[PDB]
Amino acid sequence: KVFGRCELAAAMKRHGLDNYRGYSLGNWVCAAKFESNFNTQATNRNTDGSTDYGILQINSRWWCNDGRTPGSRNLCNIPCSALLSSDITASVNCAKKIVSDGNGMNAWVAWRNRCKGTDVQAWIRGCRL
Ligand code: NA
Repeated sequence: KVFGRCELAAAMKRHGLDNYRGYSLGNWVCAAKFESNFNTQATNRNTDGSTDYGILQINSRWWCNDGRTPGSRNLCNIPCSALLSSDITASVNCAKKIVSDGNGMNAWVAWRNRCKGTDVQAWIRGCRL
């Protein structure tokens, strides 16, 4: 599923991501924009052989099981395929664990490079929330 900007902001808010670990909703929408272009089916293979999955490009090295990332963990206790669902519940629940891990949203290199310190409120401007 390719979400609309305000459609994804509403889904993230409903699942309690708005101001989670102090990150305003526009931070999460900005991260999803540059990670996946709001596409739940987005995948990216990393040089290390891990894979990033879903709207927030969650990586198989730590967070999900894909059966093909040697030495990896599955700290969200999910198959990585769950991160490609039209239902963002698995992505949101796993993102909460990631952002709680110590480095906040710096875990998402695209958030650090393209969202951090920008006017992230523009990502929810005009959304009925
Ligand atoms: Na894994």
